[PDB]
Amino acid sequence: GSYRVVAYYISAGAYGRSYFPSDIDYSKVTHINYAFANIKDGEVVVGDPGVDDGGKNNFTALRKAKKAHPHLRNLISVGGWSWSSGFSDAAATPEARKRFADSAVAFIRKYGFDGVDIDWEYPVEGGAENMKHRPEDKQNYTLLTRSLREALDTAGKADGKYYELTTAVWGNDKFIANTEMDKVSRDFDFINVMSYDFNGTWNKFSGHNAPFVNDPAYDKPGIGKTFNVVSAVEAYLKAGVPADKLVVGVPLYGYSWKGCAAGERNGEYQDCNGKGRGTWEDGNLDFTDIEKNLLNKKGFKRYWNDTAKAAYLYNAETGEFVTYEDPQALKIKLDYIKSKGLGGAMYWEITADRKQTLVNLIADELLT
Ligand SMILES: CC(=O)N[C@@H]1[C@@H](O)[C@H](O[C@@H]2O[C@H](CO)[C@@H](O)[C@H](O)[C@H]2NC(C)=O)[C@@H](CO)O[C@H]1O
Repeated sequence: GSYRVVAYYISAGAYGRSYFPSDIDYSKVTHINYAFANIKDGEVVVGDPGVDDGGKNNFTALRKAKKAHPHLRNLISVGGWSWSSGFSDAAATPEARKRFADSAVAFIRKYGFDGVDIDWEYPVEGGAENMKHRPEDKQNYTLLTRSLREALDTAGKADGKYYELTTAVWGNDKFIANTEMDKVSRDFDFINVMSYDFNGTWNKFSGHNAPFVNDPAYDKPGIGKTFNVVSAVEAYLKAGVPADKLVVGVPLYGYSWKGCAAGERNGEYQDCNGKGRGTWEDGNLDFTDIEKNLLNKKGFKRYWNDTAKAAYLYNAETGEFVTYEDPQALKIKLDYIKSKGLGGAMYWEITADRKQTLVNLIADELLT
């Protein structure tokens, strides 16, 4: 078919989550992205030797999957929220870009990957407390991308195979202001738009993680009118990302607050009293957890916003508000992918949906 299904798998799966690459149903995807490799002294390096290339040996399991599933393509994701601090230096000079690019080729040859996903959060501005930036990141993102495309073509020619280069990009359109998406689009095989994390516990007020369209009822301070999927997709199309390369990100987790005022809206867009219940940490629920414990269950009632096209849960007793991806919202996004001729769907992350409620809907709409 025409459509990709790009599943992020987190290395931390192989700990408490007890979800290993062998637990993946590879028939439901086109691509696994392995989150993450780190950057040390300008080089792509193993993120966690305890489960990646040793110990639980996630990499051995992923190569075993490629042999059982010839369609499958596995990419190593470099960076992420926590490990993006090394990108600015790596992209800054031709020598750093070569050093970086050559280390990336070395990595995928050693560990049997089919290419590289650049998850740089984010060029010029934005990112974790430890993140590093310079103004030259705007041009340097283009130049590092070109170095990688060049290193990967050369290595592909040597090796008798094709290596993919992809990237994860911010749902915030500041990312477009701070890059040359028209230029890098010619070198990336496809672009995973992170069309989620629009609202979260960083706000003391509740909101939707991934609302489909702008809801003008939502007017809390500094929340942009473009903090929604359709706005993000149209922004990247206008910035010069070709429709066929634009992959729409979907979250398989939810965010929660506690002590949200009910107001007129059953806790939606209301002042709250910090993080709500979570699975592996406060304020972040696996879809598995929501589905089993919360979805019209234990005092949590499901509501639908027919403007934003998003569902939420509210517990009037505790004032706990959950934003999560309902099947009603995800069907609208899968229809929208087809109507716009987009590159398919991406999701963070595959361990978060053990019954495959969202995984199966995505697979059935885009692959069959
Ligand atoms: C619309 C916007 O600017 N949202 C910001 C969020 O993106 C950001 O959350 C981070 O989003 C990344 C995806 O872009 C995730 O990889 C990352 O894990 C996530 N960080 C956290 C702490 O969950 C938040 C966080 O400060 O800020 C918003 O403004």
